[PDB]
Amino acid sequence: AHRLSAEERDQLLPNLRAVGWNELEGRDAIFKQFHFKDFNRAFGFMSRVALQAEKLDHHPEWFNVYNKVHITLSTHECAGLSERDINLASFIEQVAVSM
Amino acid sequence: KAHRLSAEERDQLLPNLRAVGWNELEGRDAIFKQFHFKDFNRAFGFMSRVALQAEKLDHHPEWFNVYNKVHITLSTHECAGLSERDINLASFIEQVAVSM
Amino acid sequence: AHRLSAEERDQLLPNLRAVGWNELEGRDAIFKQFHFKDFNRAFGFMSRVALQAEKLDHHPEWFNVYNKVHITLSTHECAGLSERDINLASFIEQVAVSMT
Amino acid sequence: HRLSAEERDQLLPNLRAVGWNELEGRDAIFKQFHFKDFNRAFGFMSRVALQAEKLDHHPEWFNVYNKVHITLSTHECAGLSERDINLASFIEQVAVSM
Repeated sequence: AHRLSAEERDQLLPNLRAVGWNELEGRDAIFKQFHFKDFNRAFGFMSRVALQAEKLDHHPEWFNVYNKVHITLSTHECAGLSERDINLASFIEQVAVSM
Repeated sequence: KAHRLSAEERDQLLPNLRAVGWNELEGRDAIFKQFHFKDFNRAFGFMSRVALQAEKLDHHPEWFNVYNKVHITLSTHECAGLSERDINLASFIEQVAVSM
Repeated sequence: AHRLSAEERDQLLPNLRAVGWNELEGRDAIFKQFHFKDFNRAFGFMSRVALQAEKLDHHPEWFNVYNKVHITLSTHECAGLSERDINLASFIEQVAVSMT
Repeated sequence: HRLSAEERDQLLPNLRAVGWNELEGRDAIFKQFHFKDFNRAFGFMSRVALQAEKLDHHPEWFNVYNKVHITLSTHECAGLSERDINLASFIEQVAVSM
């Protein structure tokens, strides 16, 4: 795991920011809030992300209350954003649009 | 109190489901439909949403899963046959499937 | 439907406080942090609690990071602690046991 | 690769001891699991589902309320492989908890 270089960030983050992801101030990580119609959808969303988290062995820092899911992503190994976060974020977006 | 569907309600509620892929099970008063997804992640996400609803309604599917495929059979044990509960759960299952 | 009285709180929170649940200070709700060996167990735990949440139509406020799950419980309908919270927390403890 | 006669003798006994049996007419092992309710049955399935994705090896399973029937085999080698023994071992670990 290697923190994204300034060149990678300018190339990989814009598409994520365009759909709601934003970097945190005092931390090298990205965050996004998701709002579904109900819990059935929110948890179904979480279930699919959970499966991928185990496949990639990269887990989200997330909060849920009924239909809301807030997600923060960062790589512990390299203490900051890495391709893992970009990959999981992209996967998360794929799941979300179906919800 | 669950009660099996009469001939009238079957002719009014089943055609709608047949029109979307559900068939009546041969040799048993139940309906079934095979779902195919791109992968297991999708198939299990599908199962998770149906499972939540199953507990909400206290009506469970008889299903078989192998990677990206999920085969579902619906029937009501209480009345040994199809009831409005199966029609309702099938409708919900359809909603979730279409989203994927 | 209704917020717990003083008596109910004294008679219903013991088994819960004894296992780590504590009432928040700025709001009428109880909180507890759960720690599992890994995410597989942590999410398995969440999956069982999620099913019961839909069965009871009472959902938790929870934060998860790998093997840790922080849970806060309160009833929106009555703006505070109700038996729905006592019941779900009790169920949560039962599930936590099955998760190592 | 498909398990050899020797590997099966070294890896199946422990599983057969807890209820796993080889299918007749197909190179695969299967076991019926019974839980108190669906909440437990599906919780069990979710933990197994997570591991299935982590290992990229999936079970052939049937569920009806509190019952879960699992069949394991490896498509790639048309039969039992170490992947089946490993997943079955993980499944056992989860089941003893429910």
